[PDB]
Amino acid sequence: GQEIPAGVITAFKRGSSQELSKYMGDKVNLVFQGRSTNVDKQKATAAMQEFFTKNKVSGFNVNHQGKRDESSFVIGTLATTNGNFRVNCFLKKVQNQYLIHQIRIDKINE
Repeated sequence: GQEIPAGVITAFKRGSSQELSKYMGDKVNLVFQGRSTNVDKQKATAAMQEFFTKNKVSGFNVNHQGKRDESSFVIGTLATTNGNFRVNCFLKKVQNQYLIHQIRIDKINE
């Protein structure tokens, strides 16, 4: 739906940085193992492309989705060749669409 576009979920299922880029805000706070780097859309897309190449994705399960006013989130588990990662995406309404402004990715147990 509007708050969590199906395409965001499909992008993660496919390990597609190019699909994901469609839903990114002008700046995205990427958090890998707790280190935050707030970068522009192009650099965020490149960082996700590297992440998806290093850790080849076989699937993505959505665990939770939600909304609070003009903010939304989706939390899921990404299965990869190097194990599972929890993905936490935070979106906010910009004009008439919800765009990703933070992606936190943490390596988790199987």
